[PDB]
Amino acid sequence: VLDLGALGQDFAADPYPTYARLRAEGPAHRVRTPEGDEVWLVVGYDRARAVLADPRFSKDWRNSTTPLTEAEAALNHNMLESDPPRHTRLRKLVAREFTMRRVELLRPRVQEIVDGLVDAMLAAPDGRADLMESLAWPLPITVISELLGVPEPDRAAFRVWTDAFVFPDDPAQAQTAMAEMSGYLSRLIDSKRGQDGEDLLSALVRTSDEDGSRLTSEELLGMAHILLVAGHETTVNLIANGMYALLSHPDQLAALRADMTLLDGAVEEMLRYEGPVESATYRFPVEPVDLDGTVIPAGDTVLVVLADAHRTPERFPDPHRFDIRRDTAGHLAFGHGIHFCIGAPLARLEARIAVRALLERCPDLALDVSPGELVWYPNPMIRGLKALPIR
Ligand code: HEM
Ligand SMILES: CC[C@H]1OC(=O)[C@H](C)[C@@H](O[C@H]2O[C@@H](C)C[C@@H](N(C)C)[C@@H]2O)[C@@H](C)C[C@H](C)C(=O)/C=C/[C@H]1C
Repeated sequence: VLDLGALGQDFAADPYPTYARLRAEGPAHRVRTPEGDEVWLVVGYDRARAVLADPRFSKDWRNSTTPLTEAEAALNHNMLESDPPRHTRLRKLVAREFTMRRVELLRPRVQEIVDGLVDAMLAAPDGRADLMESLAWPLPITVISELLGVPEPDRAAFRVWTDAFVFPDDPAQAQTAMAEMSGYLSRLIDSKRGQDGEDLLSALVRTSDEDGSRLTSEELLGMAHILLVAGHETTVNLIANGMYALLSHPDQLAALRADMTLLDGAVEEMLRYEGPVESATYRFPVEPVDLDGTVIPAGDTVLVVLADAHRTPERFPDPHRFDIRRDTAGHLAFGHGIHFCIGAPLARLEARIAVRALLERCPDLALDVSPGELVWYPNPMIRGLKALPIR
């Protein structure tokens, strides 16, 4: 047992040793998260990678001996929290809207938002600004909002809720933020029906209305929620976490500026080295699972620590080395198996474009604060900074 909460900001800023110390003992460990959830952690690449796809580990709450709260039960009917055949049917509804080829068509607009964002930051008569506030946050929400059909003004709200799901001002703020969001979503869905809108939310509504067995109303709400939540802090932290590593490793920042053909690889290294998903979402085994002699009971919550698999020397030689030229093949930053991130092409698209943009423009690009003054979130599921001042 370990109370990651008790560990404090020290564990949050650098949780890797802890996960590593555990990986040296066994492949699974019962811990208590900063908020207070008692779960099992799966560490070590091979085991992490295997568990992720393993059919034995279900993502359907019906298989969790720890039941959903009321607020959460309004949102669990989504592809990420289901197993086939439901997962299969639900992902097929949006699969075509997220392929590399369809996403690429968004380049002009994505490239467009970044330029504007970067032009404003540079206007800073201080040569100093927060890259989190100026680019990392604005971009993700703007892109997804236009795609689905979430009004510009309602986007702040999501910043607040998403904040609460990761770190609530109390074990209640999370549950209340879910409720508020679940109510916003439903109302927005209502406002869309019969309006002949062309945005993706409008399409999904029509589909639900065409065949409720194809997409139930509780799945229509679940779908909307998952497409807007699953990629929010994740994409935002990929960008903040990616620029930071590069900024904290000038050797690599110089490498990319000098050779832009390293872009896609450097982003892959970012995902690897400091991806925003520290631990994958809840899995619940359908039956007892002996792992190296460690048996997790059926129905227990399990978090696969992607961060620890990404620092497993065996798989990634010299894992603590941020190297934008390293063979990343195999990283699990976007997951592994049937649940592989559907938004990966778009996320990559946004990160790749914003990264280059900054490297090109920003002449004397550098961290404008001591790493020690940086603050991270305790949550073992998401790796992200509260701020990232640059100059
Ligand atoms: C840097 C950003 C991102 C990262 C690193 C990331 C990471 C992940 C991870 C690790 C999974 C699987 C989790 C598990 O198996 O427990 C996943 C699933 C998912 N992601 Fe992403 N994601 C990112 C961006 C996005 C974006 C931009 C969207 C939407 C456009 C998105 C939508 C989803 C959805 C719908 C799922 C569930 C897929 C399924 O259950 O089959 N993601 N993502
Ligand atoms: C896909 C990887 C990221 O996970 C998420 O976006 C998860 C799914 C999301 O989790 C929960 O959000 C609640 C509002 C509903 C709940 N479910 C019980 C209905 C759903 O599982 C994040 C909000 C959770 C964490 C805090 C996060 O910010 C992102 C984590 C990534 C691993």
